[PDB]
Amino acid sequence: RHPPVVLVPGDLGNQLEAKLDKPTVVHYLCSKKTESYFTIWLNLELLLPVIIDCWIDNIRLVYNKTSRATQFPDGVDVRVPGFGKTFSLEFLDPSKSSVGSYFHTMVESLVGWGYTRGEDVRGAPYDWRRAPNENGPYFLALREMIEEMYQLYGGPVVLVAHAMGNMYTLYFLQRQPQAWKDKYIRAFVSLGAPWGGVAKTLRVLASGDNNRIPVIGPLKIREQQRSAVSTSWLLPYNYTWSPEKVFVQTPTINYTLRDYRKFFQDIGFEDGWLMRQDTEGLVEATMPPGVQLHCLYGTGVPTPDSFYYESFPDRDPKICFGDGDGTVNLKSALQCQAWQSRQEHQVLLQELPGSEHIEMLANATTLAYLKRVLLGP
Ligand SMILES: *[C@@H]1O[C@H](CO)[C@@H](O)[C@H](O)[C@H]1NC(C)=O
Ligand SMILES: *[C@@H]1O[C@H](CO)[C@@H](O)[C@H](O)[C@H]1NC(C)=O
Ligand SMILES: *[C@@H]1O[C@H](CO)[C@@H](O)[C@H](O)[C@H]1NC(C)=O
Ligand SMILES: *[C@@H]1O[C@H](CO)[C@@H](O)[C@H](O)[C@H]1NC(C)=O
Repeated sequence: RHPPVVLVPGDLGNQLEAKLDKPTVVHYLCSKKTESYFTIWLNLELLLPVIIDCWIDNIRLVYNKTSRATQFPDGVDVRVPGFGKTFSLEFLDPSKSSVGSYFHTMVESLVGWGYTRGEDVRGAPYDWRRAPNENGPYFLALREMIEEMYQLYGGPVVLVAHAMGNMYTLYFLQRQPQAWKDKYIRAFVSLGAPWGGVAKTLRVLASGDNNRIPVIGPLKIREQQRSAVSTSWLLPYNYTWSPEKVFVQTPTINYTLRDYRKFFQDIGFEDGWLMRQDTEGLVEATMPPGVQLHCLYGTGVPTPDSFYYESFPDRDPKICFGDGDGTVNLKSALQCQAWQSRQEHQVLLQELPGSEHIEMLANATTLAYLKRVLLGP
């Protein structure tokens, strides 16, 4: 009898749905109203050039300087479907196209080992545009789901998290009493955790990143990417990187992680600084989760490290690459080492050489490791 499993996805890592009754639109071809919720991520037909402005106008967040919190635009609601199920993390596109295949391979493996979707394997999707401080209801639901699974399946749960989901999970665990964790959590499997931030966030905020949707212009998509609090939350931290490391070079000025205030001024996005101040303290840099932890990190994949702009910030930069999994810098991934001596439960590090950030979820070596955690040797 295997332990129950909860899957926690990363940024862009689950479906999102929206419903509209807007006072105004950015152009005539945008819908003001929808009769039902529709899939806003991932739905390829919404990301065509004509209609991308409509999508941006609906999926952007509004930052309120007074409340220091985000809001949806007027007349837009966004929901997270499939909480407690797996469909919305298995496939990002409900057409089930391979372009959106995310947790599917892993869930198929779990089911082959005797798990049942929605029962002893459940997903914990969330609004990944936000940081954990504005996802309180999610954490309550997660705690309840874990307790339910413990009761139903007769033992403590294994959390398996990918990318930013790891930081969501750490935030959650840092806030639960040790006695609760000792009873209800069997282990935490961390895949590709950006503990110390990722360097590519600088380029995203400055000049946009359209690599996920290449037919769209980077300056257009930048509007949405800046609006997501999670982007500013994952700027490089000084517990991983040197305060003297230059992340952005231009012909006249450098930006290090001690220069974020100037950076946000200079790219014309002052709200980003406020978001960073709101979020930089959320995850305690050094406090370990207090559960058995398996830290899996990819290496040997060129990963954005720093950027040179000939023209700043409205032209794409030249990119300098360092080590990591293609998205998460190796330095960020390695914050676990420090936790080894700071908690009693074991912290196991596992290098995955040549394993790319998303591919690691469907990789046979990753799955073999998970099998050993769940089923024994
Ligand atoms: C910002 O929040 C304050 C207090 O909650 C509220 O008075 C105001 O309506 C908000 N501003 C916007 C533009 O929604
Ligand atoms: C590390 O980061 C924070 C600022 O957000 C601060 O508490 C601490 O003093 C910093 N240390 C530096 C810049 O050396
Ligand atoms: C910016 O970076 C370069 C090193 O790349 C350094 O010489 C220069 O002094 C830095 N800017 C400031 C204000 O120190
Ligand atoms: C899976 O990960 C291993 C290391 O863990 C890596 O060497 C291998 O190339 C990966 N598989 C694929 C298909 O890339």
